[PDB]
Amino acid sequence: VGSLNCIVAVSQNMGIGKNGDLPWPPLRNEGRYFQRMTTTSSVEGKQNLVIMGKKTWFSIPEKNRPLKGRINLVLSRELKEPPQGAHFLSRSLDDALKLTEQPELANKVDMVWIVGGSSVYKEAMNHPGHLKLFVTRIMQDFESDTFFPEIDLEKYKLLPEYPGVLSDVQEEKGIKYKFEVYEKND
Ligand SMILES: NC(=O)C1=CN([C@@H]2O[C@H](COP(=O)(O)OP(=O)(O)OC[C@H]3O[C@@H](n4cnc5c(N)ncnc54)[C@H](OP(=O)(O)O)[C@@H]3O)[C@@H](O)[C@H]2O)C=CC1
Ligand SMILES: COc1ccc(OC)c(CN(C)c2cnc3nc(N)nc(N)c3c2)c1
Repeated sequence: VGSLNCIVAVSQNMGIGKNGDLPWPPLRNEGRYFQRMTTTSSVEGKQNLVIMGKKTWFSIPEKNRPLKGRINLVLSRELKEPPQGAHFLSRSLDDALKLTEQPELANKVDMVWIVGGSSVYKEAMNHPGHLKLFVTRIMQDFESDTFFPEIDLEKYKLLPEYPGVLSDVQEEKGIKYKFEVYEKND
């Protein structure tokens, strides 16, 4: 089991969602990026595991469920078994990393990506150890009902560049966004 990473797209108001949907109109290349990063494994015969809260799971269009080519795990304390389409269910983030360490998954998983929600990100981010945050800054304000937790710059360092991550401002549907990579080790 390799790397623990968080991936999120956030608006200037730090918004991540609205009535279980993204706060901005769909961005085709931001989405290809999201798919590219979470799907690519840096080891042969290995696949990445994607961890998400129950609401995040339900917010993905059903035809896109489960996320293909990745092991999908849902986080819930109320669910008795994994939702239709999902592979695993854990009652906590710690319980989910533990399972990574079971001979079950131990030989099959490379990277572990946290893809949502606020609740899940906030605990990953407080988790001790090595962690990277792949943040897409959507350079405008969007009405939102769910937000990304504040990033502690005394703990997270913005990287100057990262292989396979564009460093300049992109634009889609008249919306400007840029990709950022933050790293921590505590
Ligand atoms: N812009 C982006 O990058 C992303 C945007 N989104 C959007 O954000 C919203 C989804 O948001 P969010 O509300 O934060 O909800 P979650 O996706 O994180 O779901 C909340 C539920 O998930 C389970 N859960 C969540 N965290 C934990 C934990 N740490 N341990 C155990 N169970 C946990 C619980 O289920 P229980 O009650 O069942 O125990 C909890 O009620 C939608 O708006 C979605 O579209 C989502 C992901 C990324
Ligand atoms: C799998 O295709 C989709 C299609 C529509 C979706 O929102 C409805 C989703 C939801 N959803 C999981 C999603 C979409 N874009 C994202 N971008 C970044 N940078 N980080 C994320 N964590 C993220 C997550 C996934």
